[PDB]
Amino acid sequence: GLMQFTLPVRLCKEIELFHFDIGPFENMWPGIFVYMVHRSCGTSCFELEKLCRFIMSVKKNYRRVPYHNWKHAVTVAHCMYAILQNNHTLFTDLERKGLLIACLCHDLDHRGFSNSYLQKFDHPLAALYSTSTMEQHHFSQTVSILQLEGHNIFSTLSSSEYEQVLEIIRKAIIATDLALYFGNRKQLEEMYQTGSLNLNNQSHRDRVIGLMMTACDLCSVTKLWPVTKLTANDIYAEFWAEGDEMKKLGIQPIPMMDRDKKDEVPQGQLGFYNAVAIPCYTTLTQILPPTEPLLKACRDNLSQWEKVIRGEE
Ligand SMILES: Cn1cc(-c2ccncc2)c(C(=O)Nc2cc(-c3ccccn3)nn2C)n1
Ligand SMILES: [Mg+2]
Ligand SMILES: [Zn+2]
Repeated sequence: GLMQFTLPVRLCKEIELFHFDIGPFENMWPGIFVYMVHRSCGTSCFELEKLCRFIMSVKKNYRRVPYHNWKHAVTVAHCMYAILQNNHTLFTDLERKGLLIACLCHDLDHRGFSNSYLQKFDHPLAALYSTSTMEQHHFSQTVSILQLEGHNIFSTLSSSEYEQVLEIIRKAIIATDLALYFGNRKQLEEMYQTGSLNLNNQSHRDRVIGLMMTACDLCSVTKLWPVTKLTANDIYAEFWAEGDEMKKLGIQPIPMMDRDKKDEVPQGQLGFYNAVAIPCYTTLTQILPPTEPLLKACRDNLSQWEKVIRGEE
């Protein structure tokens, strides 16, 4: 019980910042996650033996794809850590537990293809789960891993606390389906502006946790420019593989996914920042003021893509 994880000095300080990059040393990522659980949640939240076994089974069930990989999982959990740590008193003990675990598991067994490609391919998962197809799959993989002998990190919760955390994780993982973000953010916007927003209303907390999940999921746009720009290569490597597979089904893909239209990337990033990322971090910052550094970093990155278009890089 007296066994802490400690990080080297630079990581001990930088892990607390929203723009932290977890680095290229994969074998330190589990340790980084346990560190974040210990500080976010407590040294008693989980049996270390079970938590380590859970982490390693999760890692094994992420695939070797350019972006939707184990690094993404840990990165998304770090952004949740930073939100939780800057909003100490707003979240219950169950929510802190559930949300880091949800972030770690939110893309389990991703193949690097969108919901839309699965439906056009007529993948068996598109028959089992008609909407949020990959996200319902990620939640299914999460429940499966939790039921492996030795992996039930929630075993010391009471029966009703166990049902609550699995429900926090289900809604948090479904919320990472970007198709659902637009409605959720619009509704949070109206509620914040007419002043009906009420963090004691469960259906409102669910909406706010959804937005936190979108914010954490998109957090590549909130890093320092060199991280954001090199992450974009990984994201587009999957988009363009998907476009290739569309062309194999005899469907011209959208330009976002066509490797023949790489020149259009900078203008496509502008649309994405303006339509998704800025609106996401603006509402998050209106609901949770200490998450403003995410909105500031995002706007810095929009300005860098505007400089790419003006030829200044
Ligand atoms: C889910 N997600 C994460 C990112 C993202 C985040 C960070 N870096 C790169 C991409 C994106 C995205 O780019 N989205 C995105 C890119 C383009 C586009 C259109 C034409 C030509 C090139 N790109 N359209 N959209 C909607 N979507
Ligand atoms: Mg996902
Ligand atoms: Zn994700």
